Amino acid sequence: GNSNSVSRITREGKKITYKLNIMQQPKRARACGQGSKSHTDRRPVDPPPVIELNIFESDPHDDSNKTDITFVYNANFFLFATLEPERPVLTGVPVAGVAYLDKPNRAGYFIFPDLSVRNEGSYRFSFHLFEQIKDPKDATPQEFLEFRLEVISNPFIVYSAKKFPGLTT
Amino acid sequence: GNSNSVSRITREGKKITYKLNIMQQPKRARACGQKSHTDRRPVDPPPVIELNIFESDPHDDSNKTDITFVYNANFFLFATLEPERPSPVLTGVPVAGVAYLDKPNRAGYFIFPDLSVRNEGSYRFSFHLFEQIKDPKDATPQEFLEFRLEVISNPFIVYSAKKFPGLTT
Repeated sequence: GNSNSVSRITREGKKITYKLNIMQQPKRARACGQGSKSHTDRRPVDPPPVIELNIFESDPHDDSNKTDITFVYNANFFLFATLEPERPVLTGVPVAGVAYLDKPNRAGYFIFPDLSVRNEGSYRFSFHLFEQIKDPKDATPQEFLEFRLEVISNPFIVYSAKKFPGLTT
Repeated sequence: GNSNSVSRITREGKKITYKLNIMQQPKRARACGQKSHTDRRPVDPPPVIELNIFESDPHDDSNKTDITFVYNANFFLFATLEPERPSPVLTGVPVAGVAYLDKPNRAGYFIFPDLSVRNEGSYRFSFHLFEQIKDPKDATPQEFLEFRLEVISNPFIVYSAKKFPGLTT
C-alpha cells in the first residue's frame, strides 16, 4: 500500500504512466501547538517523508513492455502534502519540487523535511502530484497546472509531551 | 465561515494578506459510480471562490490596500474531497486557474465545473491556493510552487439513484 499509479494518453497516441511510491514513511511527531515558539521551536515529522516518481512510456503494440522516461520526460513536477485525520493543523512547507537521482533507483524524488502537526492524534499523509507541461505533444496565466494522481501514507502518531513545570523549565 | 485569510511578509518588509472566500457553495451531486443523466454527476452548482490580495506597509500595519490586479504571479486552486464522517473518489479537473474579473467584485475567481464524486455520502471540499511567483522581490525545478492557505466549504450531499428495471430502463 506504499504506491499508486495512473495512466493517460497523449495527443501523439503515447500512453504515459505515472507511478508514485512512498519509500520513507512518517512514524512520529511532537505536536508543536501554536504561538511564537510554535514557528521557531518545533520538531518536524521524522523521518522526513520521501516519495519516488517514475514515468513510463508504453509502446502501443505490446503493453507488457514499458520504458522509464523519467530522465527524458520534460515537465515540471510538484508534490503537495495534506493531512487527513484517521478519526492550520499542518504547518511548514507542504510543497516539494522534484530531484532526479540515480540511487537507490533512477527516478525523481520528493522530500518533506519541514512538516509539523499542530495537535496530537492519528493522521495519514496524502501526497498529490502536479504536472506542469512544457511540450504540447505531451498534453492529454499562460502556464497550466495538472493534477495527476495521489498516494496515501501509512498512519502515523502525533504525541504530546507531558508538562512538568519545574522539571522541563 | 465561508472565508479564510493568511498574512506573510515579503523581502521588502511589506505585509501581504491573501483572502479566500467562497461565493457559491456546492450543494448536491449524483454519485458517478465506476443513470443516463451524466450532467447530473458534476457537483452543482459549480463552486466559486474569490481571491483578494491586500498590501500593508510596515509603517502602517492597520490599513490594507487591494492589489489583486497588480500582484504579478500565477495562482492555482486545488480541490480535495473531505469525508464529513471519516480508483479515486473525486474525479474530473480539480485544479482551477485564476480569472480576474470586475463583477460582482474586483478580484480573482476560481470555478470548478467538472468535479464528480464516486460514492454517495456527506462530503466537504477543501480548496488549497498555490502561488507561482514571477517577481523575485515578492518572496517571503527553476520554477517553484508555494502553498498559501486553504478554505473549507460547507457540507454537500452526494446521492445515488436506484435502478428500477422496466421503470427507469
